[PDB]
Amino acid sequence: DYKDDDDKLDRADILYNIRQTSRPDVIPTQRDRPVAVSVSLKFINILEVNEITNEVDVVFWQQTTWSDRTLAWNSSHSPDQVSVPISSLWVPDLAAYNAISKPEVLTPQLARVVSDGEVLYMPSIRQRFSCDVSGVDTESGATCRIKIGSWTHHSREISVDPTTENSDDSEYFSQYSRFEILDVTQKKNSVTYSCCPEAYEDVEVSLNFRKKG
Amino acid sequence: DYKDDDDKLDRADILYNIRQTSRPDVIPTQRDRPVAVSVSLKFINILEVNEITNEVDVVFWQQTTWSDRTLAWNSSHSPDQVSVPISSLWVPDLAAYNAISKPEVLTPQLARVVSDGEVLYMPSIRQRFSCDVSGVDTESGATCRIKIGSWTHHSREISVDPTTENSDDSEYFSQYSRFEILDVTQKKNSVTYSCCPEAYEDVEVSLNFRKKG
Amino acid sequence: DYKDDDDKLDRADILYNIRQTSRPDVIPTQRDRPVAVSVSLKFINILEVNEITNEVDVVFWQQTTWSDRTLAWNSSHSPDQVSVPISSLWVPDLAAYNAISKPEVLTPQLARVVSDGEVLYMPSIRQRFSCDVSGVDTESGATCRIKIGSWTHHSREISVDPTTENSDDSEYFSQYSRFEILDVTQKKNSVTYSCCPEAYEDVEVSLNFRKK
Amino acid sequence: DYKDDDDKLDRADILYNIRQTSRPDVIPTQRDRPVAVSVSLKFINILEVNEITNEVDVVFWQQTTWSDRTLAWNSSHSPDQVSVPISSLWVPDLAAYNAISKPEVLTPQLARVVSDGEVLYMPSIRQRFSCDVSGVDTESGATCRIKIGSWTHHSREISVDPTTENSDDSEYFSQYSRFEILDVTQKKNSVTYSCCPEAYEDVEVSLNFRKKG
Amino acid sequence: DYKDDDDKLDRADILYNIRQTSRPDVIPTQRDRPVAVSVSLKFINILEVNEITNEVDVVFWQQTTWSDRTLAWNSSHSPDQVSVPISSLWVPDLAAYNAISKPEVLTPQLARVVSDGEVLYMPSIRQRFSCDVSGVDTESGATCRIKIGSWTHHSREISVDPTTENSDDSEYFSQYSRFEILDVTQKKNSVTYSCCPEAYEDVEVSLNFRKKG
Ligand SMILES: Nc1nc(-c2ccc(O)cc2)cc(N(Cc2ccccn2)Cc2ccccn2)n1
Ligand SMILES: Nc1nc(-c2ccc(O)cc2)cc(N(Cc2ccccn2)Cc2ccccn2)n1
Ligand SMILES: Nc1nc(-c2ccc(O)cc2)cc(N(Cc2ccccn2)Cc2ccccn2)n1
Ligand SMILES: Nc1nc(-c2ccc(O)cc2)cc(N(Cc2ccccn2)Cc2ccccn2)n1
Ligand SMILES: Nc1nc(-c2ccc(O)cc2)cc(N(Cc2ccccn2)Cc2ccccn2)n1
Ligand SMILES: *[C@@H]1O[C@H](CO)[C@@H](O)[C@H](O)[C@H]1NC(C)=O
Ligand SMILES: *[C@@H]1O[C@H](CO)[C@@H](O)[C@H](O)[C@H]1NC(C)=O
Ligand SMILES: *[C@@H]1O[C@H](CO)[C@@H](O)[C@H](O)[C@H]1NC(C)=O
Ligand SMILES: *[C@@H]1O[C@H](CO)[C@@H](O)[C@H](O)[C@H]1NC(C)=O
Ligand SMILES: *[C@@H]1O[C@H](CO)[C@@H](O)[C@H](O)[C@H]1NC(C)=O
Repeated sequence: DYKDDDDKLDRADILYNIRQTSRPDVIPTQRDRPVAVSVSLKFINILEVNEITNEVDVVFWQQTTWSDRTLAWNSSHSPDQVSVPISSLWVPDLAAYNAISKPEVLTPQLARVVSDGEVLYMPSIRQRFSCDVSGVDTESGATCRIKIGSWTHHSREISVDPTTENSDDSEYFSQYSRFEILDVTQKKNSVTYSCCPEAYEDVEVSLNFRKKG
Repeated sequence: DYKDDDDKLDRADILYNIRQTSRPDVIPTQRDRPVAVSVSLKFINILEVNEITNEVDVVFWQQTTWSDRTLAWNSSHSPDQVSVPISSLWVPDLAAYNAISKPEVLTPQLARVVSDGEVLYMPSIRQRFSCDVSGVDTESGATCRIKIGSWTHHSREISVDPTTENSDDSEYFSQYSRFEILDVTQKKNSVTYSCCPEAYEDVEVSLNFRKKG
Repeated sequence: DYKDDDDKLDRADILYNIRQTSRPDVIPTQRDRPVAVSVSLKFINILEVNEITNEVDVVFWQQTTWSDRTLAWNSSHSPDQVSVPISSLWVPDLAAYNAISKPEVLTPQLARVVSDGEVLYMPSIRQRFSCDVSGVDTESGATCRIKIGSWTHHSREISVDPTTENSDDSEYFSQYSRFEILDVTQKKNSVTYSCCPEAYEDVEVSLNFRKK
Repeated sequence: DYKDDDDKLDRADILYNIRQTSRPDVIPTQRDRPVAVSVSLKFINILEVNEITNEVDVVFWQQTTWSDRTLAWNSSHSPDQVSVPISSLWVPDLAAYNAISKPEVLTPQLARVVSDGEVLYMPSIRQRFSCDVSGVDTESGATCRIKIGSWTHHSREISVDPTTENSDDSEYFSQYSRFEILDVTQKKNSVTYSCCPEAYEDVEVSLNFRKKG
Repeated sequence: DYKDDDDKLDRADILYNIRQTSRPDVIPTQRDRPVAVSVSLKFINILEVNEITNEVDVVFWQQTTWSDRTLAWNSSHSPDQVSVPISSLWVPDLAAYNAISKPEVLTPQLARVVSDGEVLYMPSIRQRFSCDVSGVDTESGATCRIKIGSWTHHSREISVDPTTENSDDSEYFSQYSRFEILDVTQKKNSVTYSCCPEAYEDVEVSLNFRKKG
């Protein structure tokens, strides 16, 4: 009930309920099924690209959501949603497999827990990757391939599900960038290695971009 | 009253009361209305500026207020205000939407709590932004916009409001800066996304400045 | 039982068990024998190189395993493995003896504990080293040696066992790098000092690489 | 009693007593008057100077004292002083008002507590400032001024006093700097703002220096 | 004895005894005499040398030992040594008096505690220094002096004593550095200031090095 959203004690009790139920270190696997983690990046900017090193700086909003039904409550007469520090929640152990720098999180480390058990988490992140930035000054542009998946959970435990959607890019990418976006695709992928046969699901995010002009 | 300001025991007890009552993770919505958060940036210095890449590096005192009547106390014969570590208080989850570096806090992380429940928090912050830097070498100057709002609380839950609409920050801006501030305007602004319909309020700050001839 | 892998309560119970049993600060020596730690670096990228100062800046996945049998459980009808924050576990105090920068860990700091007591830990690390960069612009390439071993545990306490394989890390190394890996090999070595006769085992990693 | 300094049990007991009595978050006012804080900067090095940007990068020892006579003990047969982590103590919430970078503390964060309740704190700090570097390469030199005061406590609560008005920091400043110090002067003022009537005290440090030749 | 070194229960009990007994914030003075701290820097690399600014950036292993007999135990049929997190131990508050950057620790922060109560601690540290760099390009090389001592403990509480006085660090220094070490000498030194009477002991490390030709 949105009318009850600003009931302070209601919010405090939901938070208390969330923290009691939450097992921040245990994957929330409903029904003997992998946790489905939906992710999609919204690029905000492309910063220091170096063609002498093949490195780029990106800023993106990591739209991330999953379900934990044990967190659900009755919101007939209480807030529909509250904000919760992620230290009180299980959060998927996502990583950019091919990153070359730490994720620099630029935003308050809070998620939204919806009364149905849905969790929404969208950090703004600056991070460096190794990219093919050779044709960045040409009309065909450059490509970054960013791969994001669970660092330690294989596909029986965590499933990673991407959403490619370029229509709303305009709402996100800075208009003052040295660069423009030709194309973003975010595709579901599976990773295996010679040593280790189990499949790890990831989103492969392809950023095709070039200098304006 | 200010005759009792330096009563050590009083301050200690006020701090104790604040801590017992304070819920650092719950928005202090009094009645059933959004928390009104007032924000005003006083710019202190423009350190670096890149016209080619449209980035700025600035220092600013972020004057921040809101009130939590539950923290209030009768101060006829006690301190009117004390200093409180913000780890003991709720603070709004503000983020600069077009920031490209972590805000670097340069000051003790303390807030002032007033006996009427008003909270004042003014961190000195250094941070980088993507904004319009063109015109910096002209008489008219560049106009750089900085949008700041709550990261996770929509307008039903938090309202952001600019304190001052203008100023030049002459009481604040360094006289030794290679730049000079022409004007600073602060404006209420609203943001929505086509994925997510609820409105998030923000203050949009416009910094009109230029290089010294 | 992999069919039980997703039994949430099972997982939570395993984790609680692991935490009750685990001594994060004590080496898990079994049968009064040294802890065998297998290490394996998989290079992700080589970022910058200075032939004048003999420095390299690299990113690598450090494949690390060891056993702690006291953590073992019967998985007849429960998960085969769980993820565990390494703050809850003993991890070997490994260091690169020729690092000239701090190990910048890029990944979530978790290990896998397997029901037989096996622990797998694989941080992605960016770090700078001092090593031989001569020949980086020749077709033989440079050969940069990186030495990693325990910082405080001598060889009767921790033994380091380099493993397979011999490869150019093709499944791992970025194709977008300005460098190519010719070869990566690993070798067991030992270190002693005239102040300190006890032997410290290390893996010696030889990175043979050149500029494109 | 200096004969008793190395009595371990005594030291431990003193530290226990200090921690039991200490209120790290409460200003140690005595007799309902402002905490008197003595501050003095001993400059060690001037690293980088930029006359275009008016920035300096310096290293100094911040000599800092104040009294909390509640920490005092009878040292007739016990150590005169002990070292205490400052997290176990109240420390003034000092900040450089014209700092453009975080204070980098280079030394163990320890204070000395004296049996008479005197507290001595001296971090080595490297920090960048916005100040006057006009004339760095003249024989008269540049006079860079730094203001340091409490961030959240007005003059009725904390008073900040320079210690020795003038020296040339002979026993401190690196003989290997490419700059030389002509004079350092430290004087009281106060700062007020039209928004905020109450007065904040600070020490204003004037650093007169030039490049050697 | 070493045949019991891998007795896990024993190690655990030793670590438990050490933690029960240890006072990490109190100097381990025995016999009411100053704590004897032995220090020697083994240099690993000389990364950067600046002759215009007289700065030096090095990596060294700070070999450090002292004794706390209260930690001792009977090792007839138990381990002779264990590794201990330095957070559980008292460590001397050492600082480089001419450091201009924070000591960056590159190694696990663990010490060895021997059953006779000796403590060994050897962090690899990367740090920057202001020191005399003139002559680095000559045959005689540069002699860069580094002074390390307790930050808050004077001569009656802590005595710093150089271990080896002369070495070329040939077992430690990288063969791959562009510099080479002619000699490393370490001398006991003492330091006082006009403001403050009592003496502070330190080790003067003279690093005589030059560019390879
Ligand atoms: N553009 C946008 N996208 C999402 C989102 C999130 C998850 C997802 O799977 C898909 C979309 C959420 C979202 N907001 C809410 C929210 C929730 C949590 C953290 C942060 N924010 C609103 C919002 C407005 C303004 C600034 C930041 N967030 N805004
Ligand atoms: N110029 C100025 N503005 C404010 C202020 C704060 C919040 C707000 O909404 C509007 C104005 C407070 C303020 N001071 C007090 C205070 C209080 C809290 C934290 C920090 N400081 C005085 C002050 C002087 C000098 C250095 C820092 N603070 N000074
Ligand atoms: N290539 C690879 N190697 C290993 C590995 C680990 C230890 C060892 O001794 C040898 C090899 C494990 C491993 N994964 C599992 C795991 C486990 C623990 C932490 C992290 N990851 C799968 C995996 C795929 C992709 C991204 C991260 N992990 N992948
Ligand atoms: N030159 C100097 N000045 C002071 C000092 C401090 C406060 C003050 O108001 C005036 C002078 C203290 C002091 N030492 C003692 C002390 C005490 C506490 C922390 C740190 N140090 C001795 C000392 C020697 C050498 C390296 C560091 N300290 N040395
Ligand atoms: N060369 C060397 N010197 C020392 C040492 C230590 C203290 C001292 O006063 C003098 C010398 C100890 C030492 N090791 C053991 C130890 C113990 C503790 C921490 C770290 N290391 C062996 C060792 C081998 C290899 C890599 C690191 N340590 N190695
Ligand atoms: C809780 O939800 C149930 C399910 O619709 C409903 O029957 C009940 O009235 C709700 N509780 C209230 C409104 O207090
Ligand atoms: C509290 O109530 C009023 C102030 O609103 C005042 O008249 C009264 O004396 C106060 N009592 C106290 C401070 O104990
Ligand atoms: C555990 O393992 C034993 C054999 O080691 C097996 O017989 C028993 O059924 C198992 N118990 C469980 C899974 O509870
Ligand atoms: C402190 O103790 C000594 C003896 O223990 C005594 O002589 C002295 O008077 C005491 N001082 C006070 C203030 O009690
Ligand atoms: C204690 O030490 C003595 C001699 O050092 C030895 O005989 C005895 O066995 C030891 N007792 C233990 C380790 O319990």
